[PDB]
Amino acid sequence: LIVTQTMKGLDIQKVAGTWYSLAMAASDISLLDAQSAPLRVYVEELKPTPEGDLEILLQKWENGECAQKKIIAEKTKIPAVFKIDALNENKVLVLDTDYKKYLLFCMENSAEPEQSLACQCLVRTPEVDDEALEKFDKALKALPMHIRLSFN
Amino acid sequence: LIVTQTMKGLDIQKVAGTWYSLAMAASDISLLDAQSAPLRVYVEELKPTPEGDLEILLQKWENGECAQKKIIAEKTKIPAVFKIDALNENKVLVLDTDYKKYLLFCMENSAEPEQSLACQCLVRTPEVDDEALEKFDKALKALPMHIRLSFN
Repeated sequence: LIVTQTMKGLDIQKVAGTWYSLAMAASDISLLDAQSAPLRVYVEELKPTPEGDLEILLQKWENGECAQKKIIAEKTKIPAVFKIDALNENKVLVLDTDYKKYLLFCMENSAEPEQSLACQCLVRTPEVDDEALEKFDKALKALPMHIRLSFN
Repeated sequence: LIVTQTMKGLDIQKVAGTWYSLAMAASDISLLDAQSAPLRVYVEELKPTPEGDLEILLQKWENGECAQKKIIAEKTKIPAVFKIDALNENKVLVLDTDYKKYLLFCMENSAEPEQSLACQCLVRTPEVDDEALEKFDKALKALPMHIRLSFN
């Protein structure tokens, strides 16, 4: 992705709290295919640290259960771009947010071949307005998504 | 679906031959989730019978293999609507086709609760034009699809 597609002026402390994953899409079918795909994860809460890093509480399906995992995405020199500094590196990119209703972000796999990207549309509450979904749709018009999922 | 969303004047004998499944979508995530979902099937060939019924050659993933299955969709009193008269009933609905490039169709599960529908965009050859994909997109604007997949 380029620096111009990510968020300008993000204040990471205002995204703190609970979120729900409303929709997802990925550049490759295999990124989100079955319940066990590594990027099929549901965000539960974002917890910025006082140092500016981002702790991510996620739910993933593992063995017929709903497991919880905590990952830390560290700030980088690029605002809105966070790095999960694991054995397999991943970047978290914040595309846009209004802090009080929706947050759009993508997880990128650089270690992989071309551009394995999976993006999500997060909402603060399960309210019935589709502003978040329209913005997600519009933010993904520039990317090659081959699988798109929407939750109920 | 209603009688007005299906094809008028279909000549089933002109759809005979090989096709490739280019894209799929379904009203429920679970209809197409993993490789083993019952409606995640890839069309290989359509073979109309002299009596006006439609034999469908499909490929499905079963146990780490690519299995072939043959199902017969029988004509009904409604043109473009075929019934798979199995223990679990399914209807096949032809939405549109130009016979020489693309064919759009949906498989419906009436026995299920609300409206479990899965639709596909078929093409004659893997050529690089997106007319079929635009028509599929446009035909699905009226339905509530929660999962959409596109093949490479």
